[PDB]
Amino acid sequence: AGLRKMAQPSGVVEKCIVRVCYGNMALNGLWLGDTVMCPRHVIASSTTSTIDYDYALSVLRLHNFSISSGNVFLGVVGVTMRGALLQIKVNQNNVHTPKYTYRTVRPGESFNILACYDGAAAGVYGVNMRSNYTIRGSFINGACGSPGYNINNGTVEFCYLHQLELGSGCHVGSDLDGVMYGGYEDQPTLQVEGASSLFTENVLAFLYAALINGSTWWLSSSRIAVDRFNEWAVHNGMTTVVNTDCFSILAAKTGVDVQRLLASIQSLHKNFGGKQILGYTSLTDEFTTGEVIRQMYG
Amino acid sequence: AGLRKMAQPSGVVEKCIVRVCYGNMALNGLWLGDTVMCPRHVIASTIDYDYALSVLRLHNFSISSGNVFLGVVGVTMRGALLQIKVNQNNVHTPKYTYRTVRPGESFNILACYDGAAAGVYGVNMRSNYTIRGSFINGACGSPGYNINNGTVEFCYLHQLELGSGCHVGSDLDGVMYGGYEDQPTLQVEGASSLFTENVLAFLYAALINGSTWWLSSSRIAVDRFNEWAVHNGMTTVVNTDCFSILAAKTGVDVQRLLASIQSLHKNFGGKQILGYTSLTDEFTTGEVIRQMYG
Repeated sequence: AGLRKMAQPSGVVEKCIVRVCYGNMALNGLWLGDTVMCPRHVIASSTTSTIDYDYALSVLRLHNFSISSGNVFLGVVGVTMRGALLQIKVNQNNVHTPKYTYRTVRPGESFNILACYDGAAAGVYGVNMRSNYTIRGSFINGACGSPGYNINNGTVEFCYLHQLELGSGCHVGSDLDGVMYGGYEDQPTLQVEGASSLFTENVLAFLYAALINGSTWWLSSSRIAVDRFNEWAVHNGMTTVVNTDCFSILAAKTGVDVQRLLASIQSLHKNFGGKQILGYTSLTDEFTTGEVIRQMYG
Repeated sequence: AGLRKMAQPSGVVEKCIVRVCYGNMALNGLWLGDTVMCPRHVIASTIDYDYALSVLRLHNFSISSGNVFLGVVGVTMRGALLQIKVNQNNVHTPKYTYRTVRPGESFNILACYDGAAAGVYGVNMRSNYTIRGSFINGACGSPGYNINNGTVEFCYLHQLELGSGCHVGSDLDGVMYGGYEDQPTLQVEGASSLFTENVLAFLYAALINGSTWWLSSSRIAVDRFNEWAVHNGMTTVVNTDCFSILAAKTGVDVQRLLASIQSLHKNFGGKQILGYTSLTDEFTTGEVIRQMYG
């Protein structure tokens, strides 16, 4: 029993973290094979006006880099721009490089953050990509370059490298192709997070988890059609539900169909009335159907 | 900025997980040096564990690290654990200690199945000596740990789930948290209360992150609050010196936060704090200080 936002074990990723320093900048990089990827902000000088990164790279001195894995220092062979990242060729292969892929995540999907400082992992936690392409992380100074990942079949899927914090304190990364999530700029200038909506399919996953865990007080006897719900959703800060295939297993396990949960969501969106569901006092969209199924049934 | 319940990185513990099978039972063990620790439940069919051990055949154990099987040399009872001596040293054994956690303290759970880590998450020991974990069948023997300056402190091995679905483990000395029994007989969890010193730490994190809507202008003395706490599902406040730096940084004293807690209890759920339930008690003062300041 239980539902917790959990991370996949971080060991295989820990071995890939490096410290990347240039001048007065210090952040984290990801060392895979003979390449280190890090945010290009490390070569910026520095704030608070628009950075010409191409110029910064053109005047770079390779020897001014300090890149290390614990005590092992890496020689820099070459540097190339990769969107919002530097792709740094180093003189050594990371012998502990896991089997890996890159994949850009989409809003509503979950992944793991390995928060790193000074080139060493400090903490690991799960997140879910919001509809405005930000995550609610926890990062302080030095965290840039912390990776996000999923693990499938022992293959590590890297999907995020930490880039910046917005004025409201939420967090934006790029994918490993160097494409910033949400199109935010890796510039010191003013940027505000876009509007966000609760991912209804994730909220549904959470309520199914609640039912599996014996929380049923909030459950409606009423129903509402997906069509009717979707009309209400867009005036009420939640996403539309298009397909319900992802709920077949959970509906079968519980005997509760999506339509009853949608009615429940409507009454729980305003108010939990002083009660809790699995410890929550407000609807959460941080869990996906896949997470819930894996967590309840393996 | 931000506040998240995190786990310390699990890599150093992952290489210590083994699968331990006996008869029809399979669970997880912790392999350190030439010893494997696991819940004694694995040799059970009320249970007389001394009897079960007296008839046990060593060759009936199957202990594996990945596809490598370890030879069993001997077995000794250790409270609710077995200490199993094996014929090989774990060459990836970290520097480690054992320490029993106390209510209100945080640690990390590495949830394991079939002798392999599957998930990692932070927990906090509740006032009734249970944790709010997530574990399904096969999780027994999953370890709890903290990492303190290069040393792994092992503090928990998973033992059982109660009717309410909260979780009980033993320490690595084999002493069951809360005194619950490793028996199939039905047991119910003791009453639990929110850990107030942790709620205080959380509210300080909130202030540091610019959340102030809930902040009372009133004050209540610690001991008078404590009298109220014990009738309102909250623990007493005993330690206050730990809040000194947080009070200094925010300009808010504990007495003001205690009055805020009373008010939050009165419109419970009316608004989130940093996206959490307002009376969140899973973060300790140390956790908060580390996430705010490093």
